[PDB]
Amino acid sequence: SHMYAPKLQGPVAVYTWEGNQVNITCEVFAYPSATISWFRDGQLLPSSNYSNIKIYNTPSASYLEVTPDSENDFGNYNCTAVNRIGQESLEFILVQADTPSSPSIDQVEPYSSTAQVQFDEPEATGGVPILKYKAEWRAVGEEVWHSKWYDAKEASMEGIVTIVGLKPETTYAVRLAALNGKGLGEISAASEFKTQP
Amino acid sequence: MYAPKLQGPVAVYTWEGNQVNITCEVFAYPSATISWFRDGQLLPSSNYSNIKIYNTPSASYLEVTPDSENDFGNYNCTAVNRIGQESLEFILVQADTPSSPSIDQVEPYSSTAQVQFDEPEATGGVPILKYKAEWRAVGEEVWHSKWYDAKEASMEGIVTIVGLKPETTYAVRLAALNGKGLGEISAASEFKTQPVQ
Repeated sequence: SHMYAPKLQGPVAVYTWEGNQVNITCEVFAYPSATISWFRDGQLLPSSNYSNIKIYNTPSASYLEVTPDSENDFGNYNCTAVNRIGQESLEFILVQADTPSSPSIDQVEPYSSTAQVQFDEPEATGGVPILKYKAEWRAVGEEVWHSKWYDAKEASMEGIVTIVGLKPETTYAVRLAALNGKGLGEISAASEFKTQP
Repeated sequence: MYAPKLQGPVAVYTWEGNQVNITCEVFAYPSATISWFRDGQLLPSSNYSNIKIYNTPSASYLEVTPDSENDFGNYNCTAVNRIGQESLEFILVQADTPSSPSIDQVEPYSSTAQVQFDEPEATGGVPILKYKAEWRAVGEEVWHSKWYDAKEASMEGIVTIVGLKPETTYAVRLAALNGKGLGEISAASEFKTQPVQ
């Protein structure tokens, strides 16, 4: 049967935030079967410098499970596979996610004691999924913000969050932020609207 | 706290008897539990010995070894935590062999020729492992052949054929091998070797 040097594939970049496990995928096709080693800065992993790492091997892929603790844990990692015929390496970048960019408020439609805030999702998730939205509102000329959190799926599927407990004939400012696993993102500018009588 | 959010490639490729992992990455707090389904059956099942589940903190992997055409198609990942539930569907695609390479040029010498080609437009979903070239003198019966690791063939998309006779017209054609098997043979390309002196 057909022998060949290992052929590797997997994503270019993998995103996470400090303290959060993520797996880097190294899929391998080789005959005869290959031995897979993971490297960073020339050393086999886990190493002294990169110690927050476990490897999960399966017949079709090796997974490097990395839990970054510091800035230095982000950067390039290498999967190398070796068999009788030769070797191949694939380089991955572990990227530090950002929090999301700001949602944009499109329109606010006030509905006695409530308001429907129509919004556009952040232009950038920061590399990991948006999990929730936070809305904050306050009557114009108050300092204290009221807030409510919304699941990101329900919110994004209609592009609306509904704000509640509003007083009639009152001008409010409302602003919106998106939360991903790393934390809360940039908060939108506040938009003003007035509730009905 | 939020209901689970799930991520992963929609389509996963393999051929009968070959294990592949379907990846379901999960973001949830509190931690979620992933369940897998195939044609309404909750896995693992005595009904499905060709399927193993490999869990890691950040992702569950369904290791499937298709034993028949009936094993391809949809698999569903679901995740549940205290807050809610999410599901993501995957398609396990049966890989094809590669489409045909295309021969662009042959640079002939006297007893050898360099054959330049474009790789198959479609790999069939699993990587190309090797190439097979075949060639035949215009008046002879046998197609001669040679195999090449795609690692070398793929560097320039050039392979060298050898054992040719001078001042002789040949056809050459090429096919690519992947894990599923040997793909479509290219259209033949005509060339003539240089004369002696």
